[PDB]
Amino acid sequence: QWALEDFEIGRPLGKGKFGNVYLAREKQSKFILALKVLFKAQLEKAGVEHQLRREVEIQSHLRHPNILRLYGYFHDATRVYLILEYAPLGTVYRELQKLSKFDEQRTATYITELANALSYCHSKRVIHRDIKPENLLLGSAGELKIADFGRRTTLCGTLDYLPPEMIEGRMHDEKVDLWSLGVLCYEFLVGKPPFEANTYQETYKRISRVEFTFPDFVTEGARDLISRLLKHNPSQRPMLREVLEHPWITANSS
Ligand SMILES: CCOC(=O)c1[nH]cc2c1NC1=C(C(=O)CCC1)[C@H]2c1cccc(Oc2nc3ccccc3[nH]2)c1
Repeated sequence: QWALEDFEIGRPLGKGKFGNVYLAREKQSKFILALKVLFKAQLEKAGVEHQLRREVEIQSHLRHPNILRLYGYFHDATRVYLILEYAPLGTVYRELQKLSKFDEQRTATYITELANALSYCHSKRVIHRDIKPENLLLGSAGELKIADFGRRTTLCGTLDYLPPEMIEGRMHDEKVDLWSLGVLCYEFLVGKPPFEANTYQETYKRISRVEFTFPDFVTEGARDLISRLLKHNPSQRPMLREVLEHPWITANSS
């Protein structure tokens, strides 16, 4: 059981849908973490309480170096407190906007970390994680952290990242995460997702048909990987272990 008096509150880190996030320190260990404050009055005016309990339960159960850690939680009369991992280096999205695109070494490393995290998630029956750059955080050593918990969107999800099977109303499984990995790998190397278009309808047709092109700088190895991940038929997409064994990955991942 934790209490607010167990932590030293620092500067605000951001704004949440239902409160604020603060940099904090556990008084005893002097460990730096993030403390997310959620207002009950706001959580109530949305009827998300049962949803919060579910998301919290998922996160708490997931223990991997490439997944944002939820250390614990507690609450008082008016607020709900989530004791979260602090990622000092911010979002991968922010880094991507700053650099515009990532080199092969950085990309292959990020993909490796994501593949490991996703492989662990799968082993725990956790699938279809929104791994878009904005949901990816960075540790002190620049290690990637999935932070999916809590840009064009259907009811199915993030448009630019939806696989053919989903958009086409068909059945899907964990292979949706391999498609996501291909879209992310492309976006890391290029700076934009592969099926971006003017209209919702155009994007849909682009995805459905798997219509995308590679800029001249994208190497043979990267094209091989992306092309294998972005297969229309889910069964033709490689397994996460095959991603980690891919020669482009073994050559460029640090
Ligand atoms: C770079 C410095 O920042 C951090 O290290 C850091 N660590 C955790 C968070 C964060 N920054 C921000 C968060 C926000 O939500 C708003 C914007 C800023 C929050 C956050 C962001 C993403 C995933 C999160 O993780 C979770 N958010 C939850 C909400 C409900 C239930 C369980 C949750 N787990 C939490």
